[PDB]
Amino acid sequence: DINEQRALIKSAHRYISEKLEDHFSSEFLPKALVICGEGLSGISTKIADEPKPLILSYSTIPGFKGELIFGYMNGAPVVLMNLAETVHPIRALHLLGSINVLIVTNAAGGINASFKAGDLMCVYDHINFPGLCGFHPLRGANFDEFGPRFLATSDAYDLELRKLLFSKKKELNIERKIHEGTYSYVHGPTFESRAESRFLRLAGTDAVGMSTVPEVVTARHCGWRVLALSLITNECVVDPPASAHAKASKDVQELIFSVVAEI
Amino acid sequence: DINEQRALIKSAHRYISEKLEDHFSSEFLPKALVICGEGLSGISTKIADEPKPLILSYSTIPGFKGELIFGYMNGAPVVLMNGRLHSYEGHSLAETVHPIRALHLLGSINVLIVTNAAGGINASFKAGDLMCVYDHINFPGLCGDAYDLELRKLLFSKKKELNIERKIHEGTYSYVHGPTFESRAESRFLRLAGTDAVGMSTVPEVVTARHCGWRVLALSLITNECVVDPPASAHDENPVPIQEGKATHEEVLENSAKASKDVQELIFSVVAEI
Amino acid sequence: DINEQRALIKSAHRYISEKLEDHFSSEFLPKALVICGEGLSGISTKIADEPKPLILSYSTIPGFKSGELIFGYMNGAPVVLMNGRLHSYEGHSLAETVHPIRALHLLGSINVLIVTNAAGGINASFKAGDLMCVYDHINFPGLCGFHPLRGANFDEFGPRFLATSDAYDLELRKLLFSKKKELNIERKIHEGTYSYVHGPTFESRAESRFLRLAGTDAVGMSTVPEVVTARHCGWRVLALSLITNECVVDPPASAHDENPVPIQEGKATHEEVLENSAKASKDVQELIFSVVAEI
Ligand SMILES: Nc1nc2c(CN3C[C@H](CO)[C@@H](O)C3)c[nH]c2c(=O)[nH]1
Ligand SMILES: Nc1nc2c(CN3C[C@H](CO)[C@@H](O)C3)c[nH]c2c(=O)[nH]1
Repeated sequence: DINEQRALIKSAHRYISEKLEDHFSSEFLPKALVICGEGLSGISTKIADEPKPLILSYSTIPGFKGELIFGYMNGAPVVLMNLAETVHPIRALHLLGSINVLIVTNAAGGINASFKAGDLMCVYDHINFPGLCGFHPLRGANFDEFGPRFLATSDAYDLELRKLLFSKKKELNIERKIHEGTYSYVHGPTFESRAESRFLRLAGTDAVGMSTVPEVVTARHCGWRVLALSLITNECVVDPPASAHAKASKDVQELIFSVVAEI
Repeated sequence: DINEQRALIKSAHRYISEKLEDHFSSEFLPKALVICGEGLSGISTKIADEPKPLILSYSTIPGFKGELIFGYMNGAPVVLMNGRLHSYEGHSLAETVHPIRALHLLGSINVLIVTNAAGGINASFKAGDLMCVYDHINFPGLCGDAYDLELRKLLFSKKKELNIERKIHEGTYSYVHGPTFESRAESRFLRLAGTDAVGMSTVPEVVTARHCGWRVLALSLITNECVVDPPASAHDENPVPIQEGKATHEEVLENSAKASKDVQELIFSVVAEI
Repeated sequence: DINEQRALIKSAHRYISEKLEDHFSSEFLPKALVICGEGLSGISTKIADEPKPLILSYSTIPGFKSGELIFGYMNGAPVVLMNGRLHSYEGHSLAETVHPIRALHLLGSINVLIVTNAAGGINASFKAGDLMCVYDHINFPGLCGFHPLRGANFDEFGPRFLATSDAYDLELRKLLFSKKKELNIERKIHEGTYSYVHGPTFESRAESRFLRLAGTDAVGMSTVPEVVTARHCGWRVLALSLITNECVVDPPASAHDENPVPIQEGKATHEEVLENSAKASKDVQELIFSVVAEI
């Protein structure tokens, strides 16, 4: 089972390595992988027209099940992504020997009382609720060539990358609020109850969603640095029920566009 | 797979719709489904003996893994689900909610009335109280407006009109997988999470009923107070035995049966104004 | 499937029952199952060389998914040792990880489970090197559907619905502290609540903070599914955790911190767990050696 998993990752890398060589005149060794969140696929527009970026549909990459975009962004070579199957790409791209940072954005509901729709949250910690229970990207035989059997997550979110994100906001004069908080991963509907939202808040949750965390864990297992940004799309209602008696994408675009330059 | 799953739902509806036409001279279009939990099978007697009710066994209905009772209750056409399926039995969440989807294809049901036993997490609850659910926590669903306010006002008005002295709390129901009863720390955790009562059922049916567009009224029978005190320490010279006050299935059964009569009358009054 | 599980259970029992009769001139009726954590394999040394102990590899036992069962006498008492355990993060089902308990139960002699593990310290007063006698647990994955009793009930072993507020026998814990005093062991043995999480990641800061407010004193990746299964069989349970590290719970350094603490500082490692488990192993082996003689 892991053997077929291994070959599918090698097959996917073999394909991507070949197309890169055939496409780019210079050896394209991307320093970053950018996971464009829900409604943040415009980031591909900030890719440079010269050299001509390479676009690979997932349909043509072995093992994959969406497109991969290999180009330059503010001068830096990057990859764009527009449970072991959702993290098969990170392992495949890792075999290029060049990526050392994952930048992942997402939409997230606000659980911290001080958050409002439109605010941003720079993720500096997470709660992987399915991972605690048995829905884990690392469950099963360990990929020894990639990382250790037991991986620490208390160092998941690189401090220097977050300090860089905040400097690029002040430089870009972006007024939008950006917080620093914990992101809770639930495999549960945004249709969370008010009691569920309340439990999450007291559980130590600042923003909540259904993404990012499995990719963060897989990247950290591969040794990459991780920078994670959340767009607070709504404020989760946490009050008890009645008793019977589109602009922020631009800011996220420019913030990343600046950050990738100094990676 | 969803296609072969959709065929079973359609197959179940075709079966049930066929039997209703054969059995009832007049068209039978039930307005509410009543899922009877632990010890609420006495509601079957509140079904009018005329017109003669139709009884369908699960083994005979396609897709079902207990019996369906179709009849009139306080003048209203209803379906009784005698015997529910539980996730702790190994079944998938889809199998446990397939009956709701099959019955939804009749186009007439618009209310789910569901009861179940529950352990009391709210410290002021006692065995014998009921809890009108107005919110829930779906623990298996997450880490792995739903309760119609007017039906809740209807329930309390029917308690006052029937002069039922039994307490009826309003609070949050926590759905956990079971089949273990909670350890002391788990209950203390559920309490600080905002739990009022905890059970091993109901929330999947509620979520499926809301998906079908049904109004939902959920009533929890508090059969026991969850043990929350830390256990006896090995340094205690006068320790409370760790077995003291432990939950049992027998306690759940007995306390459910004692509250059945009040619950049956409460539902009997509710369906008439549904 | 339960019928497939039963045949597997009876098949493993018939296998073990046979090799017990061929090997031991006397009838070998073990009274306790000892599950040895990682780094606690030294307990196999306290098994007497006479009568000759029997060793069955998991590879040969049907159902058992290198790990081995050691059948012998410890402090004169007949015991069975689970040298190495199965973990859910390896890809096994909880039913597979606790299948050995069911098979051994069919010998009709074991009424005590002694289970050891390593654990990170969530209780802030804990330190690496301390022991924690378990007197309660939090089975959060069980609350969320990952439960060893999920599926059709083994009606020949125990009830469909099982209380866990009485999971950790009181006399067995008093006996453990009695043996600590009797042996002049100076190591700290706390009493507290163990929390089972799936792994294989070590906890994030926020995850550990969630465990603390939830009532956790020590967090590990094993034990509870075996304890639940042993209780379902009607066994008494003594569980001993080894505090191998102090979970990092402080929030990570903020971007606005002028003098930030390195986020890697204090990070848990597997080397740290193995090495601290190895240092406290002798005390643990001798505690268990004394206890098995009085169950
Ligand atoms: N989790 C939980 N459920 C219940 C229930 C609900 N049902 C009680 C019945 C027998 O245990 C199962 O169908 C679950 C009553 N008391 C409790 C309790 O203390 N805890
Ligand atoms: N979850 C968790 N488990 C452990 C354990 C128990 N196991 C011991 C082994 C060492 O990495 C892993 O399987 C975890 C020791 N320390 C910790 C900790 O901090 N956390």
